[PDB]
Amino acid sequence: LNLFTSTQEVVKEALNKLGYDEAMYELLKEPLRLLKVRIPVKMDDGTTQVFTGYRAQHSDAVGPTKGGVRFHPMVSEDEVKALSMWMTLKCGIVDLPYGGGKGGIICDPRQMSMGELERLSRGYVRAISQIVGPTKDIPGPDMFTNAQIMAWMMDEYSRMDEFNSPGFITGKPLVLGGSKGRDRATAEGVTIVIQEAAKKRNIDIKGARVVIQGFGNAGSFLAKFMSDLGAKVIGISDAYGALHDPNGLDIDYLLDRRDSFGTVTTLFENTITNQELLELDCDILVPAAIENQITAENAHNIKATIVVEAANGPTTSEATKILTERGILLVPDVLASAGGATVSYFEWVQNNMGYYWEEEEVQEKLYKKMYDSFEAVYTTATTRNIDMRLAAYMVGVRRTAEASRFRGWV
Amino acid sequence: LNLFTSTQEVVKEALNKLGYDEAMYELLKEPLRLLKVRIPVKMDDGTTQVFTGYRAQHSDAVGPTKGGVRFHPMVSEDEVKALSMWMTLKCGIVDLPYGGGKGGIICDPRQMSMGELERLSRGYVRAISQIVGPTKDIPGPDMFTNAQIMAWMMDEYSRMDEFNSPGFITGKPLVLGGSKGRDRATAEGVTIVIQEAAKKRNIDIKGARVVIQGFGNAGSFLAKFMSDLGAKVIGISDAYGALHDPNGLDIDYLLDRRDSFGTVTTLFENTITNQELLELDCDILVPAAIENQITAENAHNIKATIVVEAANGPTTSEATKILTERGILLVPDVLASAGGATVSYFEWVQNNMGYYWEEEEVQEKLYKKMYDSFEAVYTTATTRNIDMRLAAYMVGVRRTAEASRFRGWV
Amino acid sequence: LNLFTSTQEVVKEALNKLGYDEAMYELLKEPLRLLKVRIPVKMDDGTTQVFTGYRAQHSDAVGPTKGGVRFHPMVSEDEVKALSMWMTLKCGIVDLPYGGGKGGIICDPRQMSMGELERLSRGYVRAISQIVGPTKDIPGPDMFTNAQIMAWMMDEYSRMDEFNSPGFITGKPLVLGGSKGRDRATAEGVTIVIQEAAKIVVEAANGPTTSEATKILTERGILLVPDVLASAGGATVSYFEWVQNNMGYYWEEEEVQEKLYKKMYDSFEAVYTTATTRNIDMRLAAYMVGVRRTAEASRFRGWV
Ligand SMILES: NC(=O)c1ccc[n+]([C@@H]2O[C@H](COP(=O)([O-])OP(=O)(O)OC[C@H]3O[C@@H](n4cnc5c(N)ncnc54)[C@H](O)[C@@H]3O)[C@@H](O)[C@H]2O)c1
Ligand SMILES: NC(=O)c1ccc[n+]([C@@H]2O[C@H](COP(=O)([O-])OP(=O)(O)OC[C@H]3O[C@@H](n4cnc5c(N)ncnc54)[C@H](O)[C@@H]3O)[C@@H](O)[C@H]2O)c1
Repeated sequence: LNLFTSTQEVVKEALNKLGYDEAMYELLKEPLRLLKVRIPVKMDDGTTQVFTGYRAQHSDAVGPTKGGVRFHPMVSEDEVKALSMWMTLKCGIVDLPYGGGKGGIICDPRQMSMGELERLSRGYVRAISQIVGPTKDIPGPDMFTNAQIMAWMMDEYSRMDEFNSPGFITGKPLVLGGSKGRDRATAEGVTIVIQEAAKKRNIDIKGARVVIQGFGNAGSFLAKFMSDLGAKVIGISDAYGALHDPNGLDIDYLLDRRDSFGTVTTLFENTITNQELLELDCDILVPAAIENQITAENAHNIKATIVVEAANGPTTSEATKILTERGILLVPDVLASAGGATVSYFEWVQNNMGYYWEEEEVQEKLYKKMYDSFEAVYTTATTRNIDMRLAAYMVGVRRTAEASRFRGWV
Repeated sequence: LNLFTSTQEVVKEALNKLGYDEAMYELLKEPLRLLKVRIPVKMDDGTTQVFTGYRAQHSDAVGPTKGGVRFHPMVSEDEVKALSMWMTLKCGIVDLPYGGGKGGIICDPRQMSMGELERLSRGYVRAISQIVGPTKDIPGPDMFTNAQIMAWMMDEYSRMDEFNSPGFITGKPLVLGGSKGRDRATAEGVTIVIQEAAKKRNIDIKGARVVIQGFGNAGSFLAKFMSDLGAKVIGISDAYGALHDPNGLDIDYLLDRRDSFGTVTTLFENTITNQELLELDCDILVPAAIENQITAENAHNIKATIVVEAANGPTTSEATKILTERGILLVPDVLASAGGATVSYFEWVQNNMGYYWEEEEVQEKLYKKMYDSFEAVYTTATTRNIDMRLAAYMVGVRRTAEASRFRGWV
Repeated sequence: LNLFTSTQEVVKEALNKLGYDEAMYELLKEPLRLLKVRIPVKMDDGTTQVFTGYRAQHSDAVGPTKGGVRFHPMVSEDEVKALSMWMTLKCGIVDLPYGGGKGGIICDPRQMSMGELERLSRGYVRAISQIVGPTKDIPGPDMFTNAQIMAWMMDEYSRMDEFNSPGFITGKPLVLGGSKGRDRATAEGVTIVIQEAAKIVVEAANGPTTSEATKILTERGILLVPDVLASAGGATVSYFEWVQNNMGYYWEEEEVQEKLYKKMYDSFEAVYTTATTRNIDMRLAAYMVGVRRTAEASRFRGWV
């Protein structure tokens, strides 16, 4: 179950199918740089608490590295190293001039005050500033970090520099150089990939039977988005149960009666199980709940033409192979959710020029990137007769392998 | 700064204006009981996790205490204490035979399965059963809890009793003794207070000018209600702007353009600002969005005869003094939102009798309870020449202080 | 033939058409608790006779259980089990906060004296008291039991409690907390399903139609009102006696009548709807409305 060694296997199988040699795996199986730091913080009670921080930079062969920072009690070195590698793949799937980066601090932010989080954000930037910046390694928001933390981190970096460096970090508030169209960008990308998968199977959304798992932020918005496309949303589900209407659920009713924590099954008596919801006959199954939802146990039972992953990691390895050889078009999470990294990149470009796009322009620019990435992965999947996940990994890693070779590193 | 100490300040000022001694505040400033439990739960991986739970019972002078149980990572002992005191004030305002209670468990329900939450729910009932029950302390839903969690807790308690105790806990499924007429109880309650405030100012609702700020859950509901009663809803808003039509905005058409975050403004961009929305001349202004919308800078320029808080804290203290000085009838949020507690109470009564009311009967009784509360707070404010928020507080504490004296506790 | 297996298949068909799976039938096909007792009674000639008694509590997922007590030479464990399950269904149809219960003593009341019957009635309450009472299991009259039997069992329970618990047992005399409108109740129930049948065959509560005759009558577009629905006035007024006992407040015949009509009204439009929207006979639609609430409760509470 170890993430990092599992991530290495992803890189190894993709470099190996691309035809690169053992030397190339050895170069890419670990970050080029990993910086571990100890950040003293003056806490609100006057004691100094010392926090462990990490910043991984996987490969900068293609450009500066990119990836967010998370504040979690369970952050580890192996976690940060693995996710920096996943960032490399995410950037390449959508063709950014970026290698993968990642940072983490071991702390419980929910147990710290405003002033403590700011002082820890500043001390983090102080601790790593020698290897980061607009041209080296660009952090961004992640678990338990948000625009205010990006704003403190930017101010600290810019004071050290003696000038404004908004391109240091992405996810900034608008007034600090943030990018319009940033909040919806991941979900909008799932919307493009859904509509692009539908064309590949010549499935008209209007009247198509679609079931989505989950009814929180991702699931609310995806059930509403397909209901307004005229599609029939015959199933939605909760942590507590699921709903099924062969004629299509009244999404606007559920939407109205849901509570602020993504639950709505609870109001209802007639209720079906999540496991039965996944096995419903439908055109588009969209898992938007949680991981390991389609497994070797139900992979032969799901009868959807298209499965777009909105949750992270909802299909297991053996289930992915079972789905592809049943003809099902599986769009992997690492492609479906690439809208967030793409708009991070747009923010950094705006900071480089000093000129800022309108929302309609970011959307236009965001749409083509997704439309183009989907086609790159789909074409690699079908040309090489592989599942779209491995094809996505291959598209994800090949720029870094090509650049590493050209620059003389292998 | 802090909610508990801020809640202590509210109880102190109310008891002071009612005329009690310093002893009465010494009795009421902290809950009579506070139970902190540790709950071990078997997790799905087989390990054991030990969770922290709290149950606060503010004052049982008037009857058993009443209040919900929240499952949140940010639950704290001071928060549970302070909210129990708020439940006393609520139960007082609407004249229930209850005192204030509340619970909380420090967990992240988002990282827990359905089985983990059930076992935690049963372990919490087990851990506090000695001091709660139909006649002692009656819990209910709150943040991250729901009718399924109430069903589990009611089952655990009944198992412990060796007989069915539906009145232990409210928010139950109907098949386990919950109340009809519950789902929109809080929103119906604001609707009653708006109409009753309107008749005080001798305003015909059937042609009145209504401005609502916010267009999510509450704003969308209030707007359709006012639209139906014949009111002209001349303004609505969301986070991105506001719409204005002097003759009525056509709510049914707007409720169809909603995007699942409760946004409608982006589609028009012949839009007015939130600031201007709030100062439009009208009869009934209803801030049903965020907080601190009516402030010292705002309040001199609001033009509504009546302001009904349908969100928590949208009017500041400075602003509250001003609207009272300008002769605007302000309905505080602690009063306008009391319908959820009222219908909680009706579920408990029906449990006591073993007899259950139709939707219509629950509605009739809810109206009379909300009218009587509005009338009681209006008479305290008008008789003492004070603002309605301080009057609401005073009605809310009055019964507990009168009962505490009568039973000899002070 | 055997009432019990016959009733198990009734539950089985209704559960399966409502969509639950086998585990709900496994929970609901036998009672959660069945208590068999031996009651020593002193007879008039100074001898001791020992009697067998049963109490069946089918399911309390919805609330305390409810059903009558019969004194009969042919009382049997299977009869008592099966009849408590019919109580679940009768309560479900009128939408009562009750599960099904039933009890019986194997005895010949006609060959017993008044004194003997009282000493038996008391020994029954003492035998089963640990699992009965106004919040757990509420008995009542049935074959060869009546108000006087109920008064003796109520008095024995109260004595054991050290306080009056009228809510223990229904069919009590008025002066002991019984309900007005009771003697008419079951008859009025039929009188009311007849009247809503207007907007037509109404059964006589024993079980007078065979499986195939209900198939022929329904396929001929003739409306049928099953026994388990039309007889439900008795269970309804029973519930009203309990609620009045819970309050300590007692209604006039007029009000007991208004509330009985409303209940039989809704119970007819629930079975009628269920037969029209699913194109089934009303008897099967009645078993479904009867077992529905108990099924959903067992599911919410975590039992299956
Ligand atoms: N916009 C996107 O598509 C997007 C972006 C980022 C992440 N995600 C992923 O989507 C998933 C949900 O994200 P979110 O913001 O909607 O979360 P959320 O917490 O707001 O909503 C989660 C939903 O999943 C349900 N759920 C939880 N456990 C479940 C279970 N075992 N079975 C079924 N349903 C269950 C919850 O009850 C709720 O309805 C996560 O895996 C996350 O990584 C999606
Ligand atoms: N999850 C939590 O921690 C949490 C916290 C507070 C409340 N809640 C719950 O959330 C629900 C809130 O109901 P609601 O009716 O407020 O719905 P909502 O939050 O779904 O929508 C609120 C509306 O206000 C709008 N809005 C936001 N900022 C605005 C601004 N500055 N000016 C004008 N409009 C603005 C939103 O766009 C939307 O139209 C309640 O159930 C409440 O108990 C949850």
